[PDB]
Amino acid sequence: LPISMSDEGDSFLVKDSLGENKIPKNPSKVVILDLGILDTFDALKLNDKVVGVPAKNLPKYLQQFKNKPSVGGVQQVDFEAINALKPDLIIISGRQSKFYDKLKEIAPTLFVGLDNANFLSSFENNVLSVAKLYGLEKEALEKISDIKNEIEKAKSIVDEDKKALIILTNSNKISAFGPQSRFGIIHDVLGINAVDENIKVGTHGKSINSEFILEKNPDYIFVVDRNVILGNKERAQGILDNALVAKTKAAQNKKIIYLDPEYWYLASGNGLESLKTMILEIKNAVK
Ligand SMILES: O=C(N[C@@H](CO)C(=O)O)c1cccc(O)c1O
Ligand SMILES: O=C(N[C@@H](CO)C(=O)O)c1cccc(O)c1O
Ligand SMILES: [Fe+3]
Repeated sequence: LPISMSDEGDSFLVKDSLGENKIPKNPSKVVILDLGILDTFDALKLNDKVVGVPAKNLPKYLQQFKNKPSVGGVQQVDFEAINALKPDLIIISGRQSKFYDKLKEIAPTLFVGLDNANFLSSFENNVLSVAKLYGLEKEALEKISDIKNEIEKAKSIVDEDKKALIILTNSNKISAFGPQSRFGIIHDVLGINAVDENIKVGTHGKSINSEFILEKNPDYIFVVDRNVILGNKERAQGILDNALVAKTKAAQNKKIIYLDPEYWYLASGNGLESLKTMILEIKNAVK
């Protein structure tokens, strides 16, 4: 399940949860489909190694890669474009696991998935494995260290009594997420208590309504509005403007927090800088 690597010696033999690859050291033509690992290449000064990115889903904080060749979107993967580039490495996360075999035909394909049950250790493993390919472990370890310090700063101001609910909105549907989920970092790493520790659910969450939100009466509601990533004009603010949500402590104290979906939904948690931004976003909403 974690990435492991043996040096031998112009290359690494690399094993991860999807399979095995010989990856050359210092690859010079890397197609990156995980946006977080893309941010990490920037933080490690490896921008020139990147030859393909998913320009259809390129967020505001990664616009320094806007000039790179497109390999489509995180879901709409453009295989002909990837093949045309003749990359020496393709890096993917969970969203492209269904395309593994076709990708691995083109070139070695490294899986940098984030484990929702073990976010930090998978994050470190992902970043260090990538850094190892380039002999950059020292630099990566220093930046991981900074992230851990940001985590400690954020934890330090968390109000132990208060509780949060995490929701996703899509069209007019609300779904809920708790510990060990795709947004679990809020509870599992930053220490914010859940209104319901037992939601323990999947990729697009547990169906709920406003009645459920009032019943839980969260002090904080963290909202990931998926409509923004695609078709509005529906917006979480609209969905949540009703008398049930309005009675809630979160609504009353203006602690309905609209998290930037270009980080939370697109899931750039592998990024040495984007993960920091996400941590500060949570810290600043609760401090
Ligand atoms: O198309 C997507 N998901 C399908 C399942 O909800 C859908 O039909 O919208 C989709 C698009 C961009 C990003 C995603 O994570 C995603 O799941
Ligand atoms: O593969 C995913 N979802 C599929 C729904 O079955 C999809 O491709 O839409 C998927 C995986 C991680 C994160 C996602 O947002 C996501 O949509
Ligand atoms: Fe999705």
